[PDB]
Amino acid sequence: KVFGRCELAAAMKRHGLDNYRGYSLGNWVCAAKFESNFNTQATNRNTDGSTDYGILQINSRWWCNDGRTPGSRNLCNIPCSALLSSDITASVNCAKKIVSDGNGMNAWVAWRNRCKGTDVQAWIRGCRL
Ligand SMILES: [Cl-]
Ligand SMILES: [Cl-]
Ligand SMILES: [Cl-]
Ligand SMILES: [Cl-]
Ligand SMILES: [Cl-]
Ligand SMILES: [Cl-]
Ligand SMILES: [Cl-]
Ligand code: NA
Repeated sequence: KVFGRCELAAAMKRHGLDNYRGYSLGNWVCAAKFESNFNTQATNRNTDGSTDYGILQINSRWWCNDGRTPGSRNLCNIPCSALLSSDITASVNCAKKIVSDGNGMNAWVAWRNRCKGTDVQAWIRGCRL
């Protein structure tokens, strides 16, 4: 599924991400825009052989099982395919674990390089929330 900006803001708000670990909803929408262009089916292979899955590009080295990342963990206890669903529940639930892990939203490279310290409120401007 390719979400609309406001549609995804609403979905993320409903799943408890607004101000989760102190990050406002615009941070999560910005991260999704630059990681996946709001496409739940996005995948990207890493040089190390791990793969990033779904709207928040969650990596198989730590967070999900794809059966082809040797020596990896599955800290979210999910198949990585669950992260590609039109239903963002599994992505959101795993993102809450990640953002709790110690480096906050710096875990997301696109967030650090393209969202951090910008006017992220612009990402939810005009949305009925
Ligand atoms: Cl947009
Ligand atoms: Cl915001
Ligand atoms: Cl594996
Ligand atoms: Cl594990
Ligand atoms: Cl699995
Ligand atoms: Cl959803
Ligand atoms: Cl933090
Ligand atoms: Na894994």
